Amino acid sequence: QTPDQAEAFVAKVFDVLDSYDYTRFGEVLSTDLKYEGGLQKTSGLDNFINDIKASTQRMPGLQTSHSRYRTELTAEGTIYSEGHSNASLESNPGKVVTVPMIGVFKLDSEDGKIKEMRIYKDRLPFLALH
Amino acid sequence: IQTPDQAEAFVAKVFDVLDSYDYTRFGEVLSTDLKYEGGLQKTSGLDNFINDIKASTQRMPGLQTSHSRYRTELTAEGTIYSEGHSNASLESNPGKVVTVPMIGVFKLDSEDGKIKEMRIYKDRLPFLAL
Repeated sequence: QTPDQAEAFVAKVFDVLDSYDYTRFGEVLSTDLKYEGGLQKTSGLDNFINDIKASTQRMPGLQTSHSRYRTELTAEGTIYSEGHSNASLESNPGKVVTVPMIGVFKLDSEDGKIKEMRIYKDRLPFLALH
Repeated sequence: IQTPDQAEAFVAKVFDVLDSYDYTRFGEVLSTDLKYEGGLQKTSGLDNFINDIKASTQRMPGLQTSHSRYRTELTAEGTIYSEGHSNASLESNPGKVVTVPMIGVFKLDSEDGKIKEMRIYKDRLPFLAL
């Protein structure tokens, strides 16, 4: 239950997400994950997984990375991790779109996985890839 | 000035002044050295912030904006994390509102209790419908 422990966890979480190893999502994400990314909402890990699978077809050769810069853990056990979201196409690497982003995470009592994940970034700039 | 409901109440007042575009009254709740960050927009000092919103009113004349809070949290460090919704509408076509989730990260000044750091995360893509 420390702010540095939280950032460390967030890093690992994005490492699995950015790797697109869909089988390892269950590891760090709850089965009933309430995800919210702008006007995208998903209940359950299964629907979340299919929504990212959808995104890999929409932009094939999509490469994404996240970098933390400021994390904070609250009394309620809510992680607020400000960072940066990066995206690029295998076709044209070294054209990278980068936007500030914040993750709001709430953990599950028993397993220590993420039951609530809300990601706020401006998605407009990533249009330079489509 | 240190309970979660007191914070939300302050955030509400702040957005009330911003959404009113009474640029003279910004100094009231915003520090003179405000570091603002909204996606790819950054501004240092309240003066540059004010000119950046003035700029936006010319870019979209008849723009009407409102914000609604839904979940605020105050941390040990005195950082306000206020999750809410950002609404925009055109005088041209009233009754037609675009709404997106948004989060404010506010850090207050020790002495006056004004905002020295304001970082706003929302997806700007949906506002293209205007």
